[PDB]
Amino acid sequence: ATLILEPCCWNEPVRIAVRGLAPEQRVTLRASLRDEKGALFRAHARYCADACGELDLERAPALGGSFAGLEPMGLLWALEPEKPFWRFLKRDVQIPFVVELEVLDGHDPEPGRLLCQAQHERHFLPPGVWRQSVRAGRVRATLFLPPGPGPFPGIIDIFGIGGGLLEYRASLLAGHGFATLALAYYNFEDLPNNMDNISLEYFEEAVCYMLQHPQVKGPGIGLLGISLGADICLSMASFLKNVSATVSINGSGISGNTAINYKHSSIPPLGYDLRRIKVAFSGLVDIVDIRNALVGGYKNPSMIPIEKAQGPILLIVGQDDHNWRSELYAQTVSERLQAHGKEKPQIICYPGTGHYIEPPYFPLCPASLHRLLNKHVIWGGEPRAHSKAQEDAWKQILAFFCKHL
Ligand SMILES: [Cl-]
Ligand SMILES: [Cl-]
Ligand code: NI
Repeated sequence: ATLILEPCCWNEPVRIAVRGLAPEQRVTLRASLRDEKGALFRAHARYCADACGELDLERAPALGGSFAGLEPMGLLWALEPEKPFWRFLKRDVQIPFVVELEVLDGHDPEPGRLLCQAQHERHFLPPGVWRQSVRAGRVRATLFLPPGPGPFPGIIDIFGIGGGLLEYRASLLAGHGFATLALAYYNFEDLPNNMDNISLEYFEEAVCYMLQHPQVKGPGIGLLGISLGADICLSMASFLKNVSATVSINGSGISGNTAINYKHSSIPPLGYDLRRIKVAFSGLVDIVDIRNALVGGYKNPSMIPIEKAQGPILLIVGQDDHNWRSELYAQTVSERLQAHGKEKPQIICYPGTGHYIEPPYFPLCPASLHRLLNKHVIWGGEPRAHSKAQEDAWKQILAFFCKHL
């Protein structure tokens, strides 16, 4: 009676299989993991073995559980924390998560007898990818190099509000042949402890660090940002030299809460108003409307002058984003480019998808503490639809950077 995992990194699909069951036996499968602070994540699903007493998750549908239907990776993407408002993250990329898998007898709520167990390590630092902390000038970052002679096409990776240095996107990208820089800009070592001003000179220095590194191919670098990071990536593309291609995931394309400055140019903030928060029946807060109206549309003074960018731009949007109206913004950015005689950016819009489009099989966190506001907010997204968005967006990003870098 045995559990098989064929043929490995968190974002890679795997085939889960069970041999040695009774013919057409009713079983529950359960998956579990403790994250880096000891918080528990779990998921389960009910199945029936076939006539040979075999179960194959790529062919047999879940009849119920944390999800239902033909979902081979569901036991991983549907994982939910015990503790509410707790988000699935990876802070130490060099240590894997261990997933405990278990096959239990029956479909009963009170779990049946243990038929088998298996522990599989899921990785965030792919095979032979080398990691190095970067302290160069004021730049605080981490560099990931693929294995091989090199040099490699280079990408800089920028998160939104939250601060610190999260590496997990850059480490996984490094597994596809890109040198990648995870870049911190506040709330990390000696960097400022806040976000009162975005000064682009800091990010220019990170570009310069990358383009001068012996293992970074060039002539330009790729930029990948989410949220405020996406906006910073669009600003960098608009103002700096040697940016070859830019991907924005749920960016806004405007200076929002804080001015964007570079040398003798400043983009004024549009501002927000907290009276525009909406409290759901549940008590959750929805901030999607707090920002001031983008009057004039693409002519609005708060617009990042993205017509200045020399390279191509890809905009990725969660249609169910509750942090802000990423879909509306992406169109306006498109309208801005077209009006100054540039090519339409590529826009990919994902239905049922929220603000936080993570790498593949990262479980959705529907709501958590918003750090500025000190209240629990919804982020948007439905688990199944969000999960397919995260799988597809990864491939779109790889294809885009492959082509342009
Ligand atoms: Cl489902
Ligand atoms: Cl922000
Ligand atoms: Ni409600």
